Amino acid sequence: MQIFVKTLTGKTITLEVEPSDTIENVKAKIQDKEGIPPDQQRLIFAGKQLEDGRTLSDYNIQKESTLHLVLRLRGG
Repeated sequence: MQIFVKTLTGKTITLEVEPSDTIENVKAKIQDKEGIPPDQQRLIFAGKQLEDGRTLSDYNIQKESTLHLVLRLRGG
């Protein structure tokens, strides 16, 4: 599967994750292809904070995922 992520610039970044991943590795997956650390990469899904040790089959998304990334105050 892939999902969107709104962040940075480049008409939304596309993000190859399956409906079985763990948010620990997804936060990784994104932060790694975004060339950024977890100390700024901030995983949300649908207005929910995530638990890292949680499976994608519970958080349950396809396309509508668009988990988006927010930073401010932290980082500098």
